[PDB]
Amino acid sequence: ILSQSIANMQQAEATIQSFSGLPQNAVNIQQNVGEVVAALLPQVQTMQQQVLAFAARLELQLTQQLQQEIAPIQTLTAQTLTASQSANDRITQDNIALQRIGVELQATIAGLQSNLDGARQELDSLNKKKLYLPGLIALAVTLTQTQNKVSSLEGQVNQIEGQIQRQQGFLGQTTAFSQQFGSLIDRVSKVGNTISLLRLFFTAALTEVRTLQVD
Amino acid sequence: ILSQSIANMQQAEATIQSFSGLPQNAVNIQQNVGEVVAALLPQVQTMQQQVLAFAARLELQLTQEIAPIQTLTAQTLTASQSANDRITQDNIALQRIGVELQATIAGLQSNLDGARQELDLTQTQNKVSSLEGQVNQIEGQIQRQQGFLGQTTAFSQQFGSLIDRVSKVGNTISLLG
Amino acid sequence: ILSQSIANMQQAEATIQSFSGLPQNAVNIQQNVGEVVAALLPQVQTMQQQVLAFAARLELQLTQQQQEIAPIQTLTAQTLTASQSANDRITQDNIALQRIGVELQATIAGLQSNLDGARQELDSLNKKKLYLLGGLIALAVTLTQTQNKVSSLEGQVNQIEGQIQRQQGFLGQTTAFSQQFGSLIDRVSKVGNTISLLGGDIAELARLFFTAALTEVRTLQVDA
Amino acid sequence: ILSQSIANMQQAEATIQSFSGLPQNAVNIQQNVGEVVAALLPQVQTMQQQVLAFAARLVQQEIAPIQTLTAQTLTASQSANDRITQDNIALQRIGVELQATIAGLQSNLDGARQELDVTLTQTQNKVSSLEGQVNQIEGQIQRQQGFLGQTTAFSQQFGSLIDRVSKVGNTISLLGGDIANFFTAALTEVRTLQVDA
Repeated sequence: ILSQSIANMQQAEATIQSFSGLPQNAVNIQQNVGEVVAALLPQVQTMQQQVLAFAARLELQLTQQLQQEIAPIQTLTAQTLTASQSANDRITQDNIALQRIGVELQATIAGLQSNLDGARQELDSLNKKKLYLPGLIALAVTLTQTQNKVSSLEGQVNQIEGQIQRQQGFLGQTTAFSQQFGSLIDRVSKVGNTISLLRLFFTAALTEVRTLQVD
Repeated sequence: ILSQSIANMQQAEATIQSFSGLPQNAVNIQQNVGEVVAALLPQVQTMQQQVLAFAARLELQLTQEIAPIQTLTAQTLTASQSANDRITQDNIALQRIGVELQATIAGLQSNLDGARQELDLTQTQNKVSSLEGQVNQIEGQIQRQQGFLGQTTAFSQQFGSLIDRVSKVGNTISLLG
Repeated sequence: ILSQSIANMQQAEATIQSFSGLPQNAVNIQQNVGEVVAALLPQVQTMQQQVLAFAARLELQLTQQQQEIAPIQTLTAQTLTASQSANDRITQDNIALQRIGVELQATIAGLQSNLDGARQELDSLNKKKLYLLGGLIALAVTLTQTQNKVSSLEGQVNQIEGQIQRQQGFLGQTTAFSQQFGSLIDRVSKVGNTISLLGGDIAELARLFFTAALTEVRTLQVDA
Repeated sequence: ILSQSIANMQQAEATIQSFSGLPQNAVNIQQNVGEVVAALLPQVQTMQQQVLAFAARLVQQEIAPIQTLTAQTLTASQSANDRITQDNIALQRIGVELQATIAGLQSNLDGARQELDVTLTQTQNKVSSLEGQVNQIEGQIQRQQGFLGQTTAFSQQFGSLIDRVSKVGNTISLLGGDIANFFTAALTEVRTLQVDA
């Protein structure tokens, strides 16, 4: 789960670097992601090996019998937690802000799709006249005038369709990335809890080492 | 298409009129949608009878009527255009309310993540339980509002088909005049 | 969450019943959602009362210091297995609809190809029309035959766009309904479990096991 | 629209080439889009320029090349697109079956995960695996939702380009009908051909 979390985030990374010409909150997420996968994720890989190592010793010392060591791996599980949470908290707010922009694009391509349908209707009409048809001369300039009018609004809209398309894609990525990171923070947190909750003395502790070892 | 439109617009009204408790903009649509389904659509069904008869009493005399029909076509087209433009604005108002709810589950979900990680002692237990309960409240409202938005969006789009089709009948009536 | 999921499950029902002319799979869900709201949710509410009441009685007895765990733990198990069953049937019917969903995608891609083939045909005929402006009367009959086929496929596309939209909409609902129901099962199970470990505990070392029993009585109450 | 269709198809394709370790239907699309960007789009640029130069101004000699080009550009573009649209449907089928395999896993995980809520470690391992297994199917399903997100967007932009190209290819035909035979019609058709590109 740690590892799959890590692996998945690693694979979304390149896909999130692939987008160009997105808003600043999207560039923020791009930068954040890059820092996490480069710096933060190997940190989590390091704590996990130190946790599996600290636990491998103490398991045997517990079985046999039937602290000083904890400290530096408590410290590390707590930074990793903190750091993870705050990077991820920075993604959550950037995601929310793209959501708001998402919507405002929608309302703008209202105007552009409502006005385009006036011109596409006007041109449909001219285009029936042309096809059924002195008459043809009286229609010719108006036709082209209206053709120009639709292509133009059709260009403007297709512009914003591209923006909307891109930002929806992007957001799919960073939401997914957030899903996974969260899974990573739950499990780090979980290992945080147990590095604290460390015959019936050693028996209890041994379950806490085993859970550590499975987590 | 015109028959297909009207009929699909009938089903989507019945679904839209099943939601209760929704915000300001969501009732605005609920009322608009029954207006269309109850009165405006009959006027589209009507004009079809009359357009198709007009279109039948020329077919004979190829093998005065123009104005009283193009007037009812062009009024139907315009009444529909404004009603659909109205629903459209309310939709983006609901999207905003939507995103705002995403912002609130966000704020709650953190305070929960905090107290819930601290769970894993009746003090913690109640604090989380309230925060759990609360975020299941904001999700319930989110799912329903997406549900509702899905149905008005599907209403609107189907309206626009009927708009295409009505406009097109008018354009032919126009050319024959 | 017990009570809040139930609300969300209740509000959503009416909406789920409102859909007409949907595939058999949707029709099963509809019927199931009907029975869940009618029969189970009231039985969940009864369980919740009986547990809250049991918990109040044993709470005082503990901060002062089996027969009436039997009835109230079978009820809990019964409520779980019934709920899980209903719910599993909603999972299996949704995936079926997800499959129907993609085949509909395949249909409309088919109706599209054919729709483009027609459009061309008309436009091939309207080439032969530019020639005949050199039996342009003959072509008017074969110009509506095709005008009428292009119209027909557009009508079919349109029919299958509505079907797609309408079904996706319903998946929207029954997925939300299911997400909620899972939250219920989670809570019922938690409740049942705590009512087992209670039994277990309740079955000087006394003052300890009693103060644990209290722990699980207290949580019982927070959880129901 | 032509340029805006191209530009969007380019941006879409960089993201599409970023996906890695995806099923075959995935890797097919990857290949098929990289082609479309490097092959079909240059020609679409070319033919836009050539129709525009031609549409400001014997002329049966001037249409002949520019008709077949358009008509060739169109037929390749429809083949590319139609093969994206099947890999599309096929990927969605892989997607749905992926939801199905969790629908079976997650059931027996719910079992063990309630059983958790000697003893503790038989429990814990199973839930570890079941949990990992399910969490893996999740990952694939997001990457695929992601991919399909993009090929679908690519495929819609493509559709919009193909349709214009089809519009400009039916005008050139119209125009050559008018010329060979009227000057007025031909004029209204070349003015339609200047608007489209």
